[PDB]
Amino acid sequence: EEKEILWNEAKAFIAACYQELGKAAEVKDRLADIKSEIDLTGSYVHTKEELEHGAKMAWRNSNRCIGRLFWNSLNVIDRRDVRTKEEVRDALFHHIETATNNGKIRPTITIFPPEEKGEKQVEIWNHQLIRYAGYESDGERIGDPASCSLTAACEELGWRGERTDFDLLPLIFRMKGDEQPVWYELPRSLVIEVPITHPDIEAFSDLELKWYGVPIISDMKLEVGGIHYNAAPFNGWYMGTEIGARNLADEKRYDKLKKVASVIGIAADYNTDLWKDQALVELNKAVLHSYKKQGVSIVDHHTAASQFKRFEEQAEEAGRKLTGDWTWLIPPISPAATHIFHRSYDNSIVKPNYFYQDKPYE
Amino acid sequence: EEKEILWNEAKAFIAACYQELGKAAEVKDRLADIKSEIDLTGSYVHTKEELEHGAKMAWRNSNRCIGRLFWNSLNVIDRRDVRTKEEVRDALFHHIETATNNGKIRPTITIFPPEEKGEKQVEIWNHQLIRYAGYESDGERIGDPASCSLTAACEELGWRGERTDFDLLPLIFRMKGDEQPVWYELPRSLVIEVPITHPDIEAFSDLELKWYGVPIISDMKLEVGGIHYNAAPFNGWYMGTEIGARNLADEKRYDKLKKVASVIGIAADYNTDLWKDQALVELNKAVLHSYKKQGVSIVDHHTAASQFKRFEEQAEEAGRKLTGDWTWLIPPISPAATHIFHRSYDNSIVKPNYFYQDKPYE
Ligand code: HEM
Ligand code: HEM
Ligand SMILES: CN(C)Cc1ccc(OCc2ccc3ccc(N)nc3c2)cc1
Ligand SMILES: CN(C)Cc1ccc(OCc2ccc3ccc(N)nc3c2)cc1
Ligand SMILES: CN(C)Cc1ccc(OCc2ccc3ccc(N)nc3c2)cc1
Ligand SMILES: CN(C)Cc1ccc(OCc2ccc3ccc(N)nc3c2)cc1
Ligand SMILES: [Cl-]
Ligand SMILES: [Cl-]
Repeated sequence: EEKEILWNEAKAFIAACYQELGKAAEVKDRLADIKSEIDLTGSYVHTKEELEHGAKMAWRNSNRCIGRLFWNSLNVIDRRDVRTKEEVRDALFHHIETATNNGKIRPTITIFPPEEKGEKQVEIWNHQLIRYAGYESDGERIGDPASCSLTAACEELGWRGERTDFDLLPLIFRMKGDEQPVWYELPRSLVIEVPITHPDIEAFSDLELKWYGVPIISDMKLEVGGIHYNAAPFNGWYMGTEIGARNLADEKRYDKLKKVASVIGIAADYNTDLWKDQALVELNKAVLHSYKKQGVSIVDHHTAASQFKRFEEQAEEAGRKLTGDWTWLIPPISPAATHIFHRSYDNSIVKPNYFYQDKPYE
Repeated sequence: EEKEILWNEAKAFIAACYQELGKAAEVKDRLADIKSEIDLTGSYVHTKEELEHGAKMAWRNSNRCIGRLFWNSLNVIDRRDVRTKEEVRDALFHHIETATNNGKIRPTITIFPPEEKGEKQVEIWNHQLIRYAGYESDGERIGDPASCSLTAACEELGWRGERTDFDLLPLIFRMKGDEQPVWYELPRSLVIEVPITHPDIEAFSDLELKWYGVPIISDMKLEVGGIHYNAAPFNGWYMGTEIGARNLADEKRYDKLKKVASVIGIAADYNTDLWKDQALVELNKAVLHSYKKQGVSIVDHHTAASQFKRFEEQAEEAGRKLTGDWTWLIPPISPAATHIFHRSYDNSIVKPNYFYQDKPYE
């Protein structure tokens, strides 16, 4: 039953993986070994090669990601060996350091031991490893509203934030067998942040905006050949609109457009003036400029879509079906200036892939 | 068989229409009459009230339209009585005059005789009643590329364009029984155009851009209670991004962004400068300003989305299911600054509705 689903997923994954790796003759024997391993044990263990290629295929199959051209250069760190909360903490710290790479960001995934019988070995509570706290109480809003529930959960466990708009949340995760997660403050030497300034409007720094360098998404499940890696944080580099059109602009996030409009010297009074649009463009210019000036990797949405076009072409050339989610692939600014807007995409789900999972708080 | 489909569509339409009109008691007798009419004749004829309410319901059910708040104020002109090409031409001329309304645009639909047995009585070739010609030959591109095939078809029939970038196509339509369509030049007194200028950048007029006042879509089919009105042109007023983000900006349309960038004084050299985005915002500001200054109705995408929010609320309050196509409802600039971007919509098709139909040329 469980063995059944597993073996089926396994046969399909190994066949495809080994084919792509030019190891097609090795499949029969590898499947034999896996078959006996499942019978005796209830599951099977991926070789380092399978796990590496599987994580890369999962990125390649992520319909919502515009950054997939670079799927084959993912840096895969195998941490299936950790057993203690100090090892997990140090692996997470290491991921941050090695992914950051002094600003020349390396797309990286660190893979922790998989669920055994749907039992998690490690359960990471963070949405991203580096993220700002948010607070709301009696009229007063501080920080990132999207972090309010995790922030409140951390404070239940004895963490206390300084209540700036940019407090770094601690790493917070739970080990199998523990009733409660543990938390660890991030060493500030590990976390690059970028102050937001504008290439020609000097007043822009009056907003005192900043953002962190590396988005390291840490609450998705990697599924490969029927094995469920629920703890497997990964990162790329940012596309500037994630920061400038969404994290800093959304009304339910930092909500900065009215403030941007004021410092760039335009009125925010009439919809027909398109002041929100103009503010969005200047904010997004500032974000790109600031990351580039600091030597931290970032891509703008035009260049990203041009890369995605080459991914579509590479898929066709490899004879691989392309899958995509148009509603996530279009950028939130000037979407019709990208080729993505003017075509359609098949939203089928192909495995290996990354998946949402239930949050352990709220 | 044909009578079958028709009667079914009829029962459903009359029931819903009469319910909305508070005429629910009248349904049984009206359906009786329709039943006998279908038997004897092969179809049935809508009352003026049914046709009016049906056209309004079709707009209300148009998933891709952000302008639906105003569905109930559609001005319905019943031209089921025309029989000659001179009557059709004059009805089309009248629609333009009455919809334009000296710039205070009235959403209007003119309804011509329906298909009888899938046989069209009138077949309009224009995509819109007012639209610019386009030409391409030996490297040279003039006018609106989206009009190249209709333009070439018109010139086959002895029309000749002046080959400016803004030649008005003639009305072109075919009457049942004629092998060929006829064409008629538009009287220039009927067609309002708006020169595009910028509220603060004086050089913008050097681009010599203009657009026409009223989008009058004339190649869709209105289907109401199983009756197929294949000729039923309608108009609203423009949302500024249709002109500024698409007709004048798309690379396969007028392709003006590099030219806009030059006149607003920014370089068009680096993607990270977001010059296309900045040019798009200034072009779209200019379009709104120019229409407002000339006294021609137009709506900006923020105000339009705010109106659409009130449509969603009115639907809920009326106990009507809302349907929508997210990919067409989001505006092509700053989509994430509208509420539309942050929700999903059910793309089910409900009738009455407007439908694509095959073009009679190409
Ligand atoms: C290298 C630079 C990368 C860029 C610039 C990039 C860009 C993006 C963007 C802009 C999104 C949409 C985010 C949103 O709208 O919330 C996204 C989604 C995604 N990316 Fe990438 N990405 C990159 C690398 C990666 C890597 C390394 C992985 C995994 C190995 C990954 C997996 C995904 C997934 C799973 C999603 C969808 C998440 C969801 O469903 O919520 N990306 N990417
Ligand atoms: C009153 C002002 C109106 C505004 C501002 C408006 C706005 C728009 C916009 C922006 C589009 C998308 C166009 C595109 O992306 O190509 C659209 C689609 C549409 N509108 Fe409206 N509209 C209005 C009135 C009307 C009226 C009066 C009707 C019919 C009675 C109508 C029927 C539709 C239909 C059928 C579509 C989709 C066409 C397709 O599938 O290609 N609209 N509308
Ligand atoms: C838990 N869900 C309700 C929210 C959720 C939202 C975005 C998520 O990831 C977005 C995402 C994922 C990977 C990325 C890689 C690089 C990049 N620049 N952005 C990226 C953005 C994951 C979960
Ligand atoms: C597989 N293709 C041949 C079919 C196909 C291509 C693009 C498609 O749409 C792209 C698209 C998406 C959103 C739009 C919103 C407005 C608009 N005027 N066109 C829009 C066009 C649809 C189908
Ligand atoms: C024949 N199809 C391939 C293309 C096609 C594209 C847009 C069409 O209508 C778009 C449309 C329809 C009604 C409108 C009413 C008002 C407005 N501002 N734009 C509007 C825009 C109809 C057909
Ligand atoms: C019926 N609702 C409760 C479910 C529902 C609401 C909004 C949904 O998505 C809106 C939406 C569309 C496109 C997006 C692109 C990127 C992004 N980060 N979020 C995006 C969010 C999806 C489901
Ligand atoms: Cl983010
Ligand atoms: Cl148009």
